[PDB]
Parts: sequence; structure tokens; C-alpha cells
Amino acid sequence: ATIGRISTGSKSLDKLLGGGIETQAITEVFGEFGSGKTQLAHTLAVMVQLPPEEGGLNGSVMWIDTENTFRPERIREIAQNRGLDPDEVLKHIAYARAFNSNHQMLLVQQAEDMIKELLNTDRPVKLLIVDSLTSHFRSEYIGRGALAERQQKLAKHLADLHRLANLYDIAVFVTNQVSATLRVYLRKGKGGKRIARLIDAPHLPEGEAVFSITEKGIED
Ligand SMILES: Oc1ccc2ccccc2c1
Repeated sequence: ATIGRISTGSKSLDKLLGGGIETQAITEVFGEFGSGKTQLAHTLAVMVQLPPEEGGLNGSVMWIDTENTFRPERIREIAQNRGLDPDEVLKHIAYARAFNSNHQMLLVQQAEDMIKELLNTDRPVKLLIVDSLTSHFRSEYIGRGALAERQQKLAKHLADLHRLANLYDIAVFVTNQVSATLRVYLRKGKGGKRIARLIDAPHLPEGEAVFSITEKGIED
């Protein structure tokens, strides 16, 4: 299938990314507290439900939350400020809390079931979010005696996610803190704006995009 792209809500950021985040790819967004990475996740979970003309893929969402950062009220706000029905938008985000790193890996394995069910419907899964990719791994695998296993498990987890992305034409979006992934780094800019910097993309030039966080989620 042709690679599809989901608008981030920001024209500037979309331009940096070659049009939006890609299906058949993992986009990995880094940022310190308040960087905007979870706001970007929330915005994408709304945008993907729009038709292509409006920057979406007429899709459903699956969301794995490791640290209780998903806010349904924020989804409702972004949805309504963009013209969608807030209840319908929430209904099409399948939510799962991951309690630990093993559970997180199991959930990705389990997600395939729902992806298969929705695949040839009017709302196939088009976005799978893991927020955040590493919080449990960081918490559980302490020190050098644990590094080897941590990297192995994380590598397997990323491979599972890549497989879902490629096989089912899904954009995988994961957050992290400092290929395989398209890495974007968020930071505070001037006057409450945020800056995204794209780094080490094989076929997109590095660059920066400045964006805002509003009641619409993120936009220029
Ligand atoms: O109800 C469910 C079950 C499994 C899941 C796996 C990943 C994300 C959401 C999910 C929601």
C-alpha cells in the first residue's frame, strides 16, 4: 500500500516531516516535561480520524499508556475545536494501560487482534501510540547488569511495532526521553512556543519547525 501521512495539525511540522507522520513507520518523539510530545500524541489521535482532504486517514486509534498521561477530556476538547463529535472521536480510541514492561510488550502482541478485526472496515486502525516507549524499561532494568536484557527486550518490542506498522499500514507513534525510527526532538522555544528538530532521517533533511499548543491541540 502507498504510504499514508497523518497531519500533526502544524503546517510547519508537517513540512519538516514530508507531509505528516507516515504509516509503515515508527515516529519517535523525544522531549523533557512540557515539551509537547504528549500534546502531539493527543492531536494525532484526533487528526487521523479525519478524511485525507482534512489531513487524516479515516482511521481508528490504539493507545498504550505507561504513566497515566492520556486525557480523554483533552481529546474531547481538541475534537470539538476541530469540528468532530467528541464522543465519536473518543469511541474510536482503544485504550490500554501498561502496568509494566512485560505487560507493555504483551499489549502490542495483543493489539494485532483488534487490528485484524478492523482491517477491512470503515475505520481500520491507522495510528498506534505508545506513550511512553521506555518509562517501564528505564524503571525496571537498573545498572549495567541489566542493560543487556533491557536492550534485547526493547529491540524485540520495537521489532513487534515495526511489524504491525508495515503489515497493516499503520503509523506507529512513540514518545521517549533522552532507522529503526524517525527521531524528532522537541524543546521549548520563545514565548511559550515549541520547537521540533528532525535528526538523522535517511531521506529527509534535518531541520526545525516552530509550533504552538492551543485548544486545537497543536498548530502553527
Ligand atoms: O481493549 C484493548 C485491548 C488491547 C489493546 C492493546 C493496545 C492498545 C489498546 C488496547 C485496547
